[PDB]
Amino acid sequence: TCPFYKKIPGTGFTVDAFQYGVVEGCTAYFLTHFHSDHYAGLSKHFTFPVYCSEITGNLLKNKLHVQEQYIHPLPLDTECIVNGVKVVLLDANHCPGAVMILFYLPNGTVILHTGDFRADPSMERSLLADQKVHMLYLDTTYCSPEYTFPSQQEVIRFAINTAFEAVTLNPHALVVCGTYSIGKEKVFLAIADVLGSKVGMSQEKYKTLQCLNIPEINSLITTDMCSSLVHLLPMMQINFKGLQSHLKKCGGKYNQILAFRPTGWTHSNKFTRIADVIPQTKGNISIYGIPYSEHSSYLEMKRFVQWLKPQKIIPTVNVGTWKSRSTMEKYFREWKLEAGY
Ligand code: NI
Repeated sequence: TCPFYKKIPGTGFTVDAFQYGVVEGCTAYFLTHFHSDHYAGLSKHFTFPVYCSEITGNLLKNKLHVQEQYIHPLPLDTECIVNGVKVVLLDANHCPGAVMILFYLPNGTVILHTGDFRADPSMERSLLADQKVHMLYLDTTYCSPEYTFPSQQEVIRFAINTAFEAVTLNPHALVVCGTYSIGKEKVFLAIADVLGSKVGMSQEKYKTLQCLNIPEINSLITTDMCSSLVHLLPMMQINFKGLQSHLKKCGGKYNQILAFRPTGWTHSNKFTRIADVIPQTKGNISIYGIPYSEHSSYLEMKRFVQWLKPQKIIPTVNVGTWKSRSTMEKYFREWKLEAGY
């Protein structure tokens, strides 16, 4: 049974609700982005209308085989009528194709569902500037002040400088980057660009990247591993055993690996600066964990909500424990008393 925080009141709509069977009353199923916890349940046998971005709809058709007649892609930043209700899709600053959804209810209530997002001051000049929001369905993944991490630009500067130094010292070093979902493509694209290389990968991952409308992608990626000195591997293989095994496969072309694991937050964030980050090393293998986040830090989240001034907040993450729920409710009240709404 579908939980209440996935239902939009006064509509026939649900958000990220595909694992509950046929939801009673639902006339349109929205999908905010192509991450498995959100699309869980979708397959080629799905026969209800799915509303989403163009990029999400490319992935639904090619990766999950959803039939075309049930995929309804909407352009961003554009007022659209769905089953009698005005909606707008906004860029969520998450992974490729990820959206927030503005719903203009027939009774005058306005609802924002963030999906998964990384709040940014640029959102204060989107179509959100133009009217009041009564209810906010909020990605609360990092809703606690211990969750700090650097800008995406600082993290990419660290990765590029680390990779270019290592490979210039040793032209026989291979760079490997972990992945297990879409998102975070800047990590491996920025490193391959500084090295003058395409990124090499499996046929399955190439297929996925080909759905993402990235400009000039054919110039940046390949399935020919031998021609590439940046390789992508499943995140589960980013360990000393998995990397040793991969180096064996490269036919004595390389004699060193430098590997990156883009994580979200880790408690090494509470002490160490990005500048001071060091790898784990065994022999000719070194592994860097880099804090590249596609979710809001605590401070970014607080700024967004204090700007928007919603009348009611419904969290969509960390909702399963009483302790998490009570923590989140306390911070919402602080924010509201501090700003005066
Ligand atoms: Ni996500």
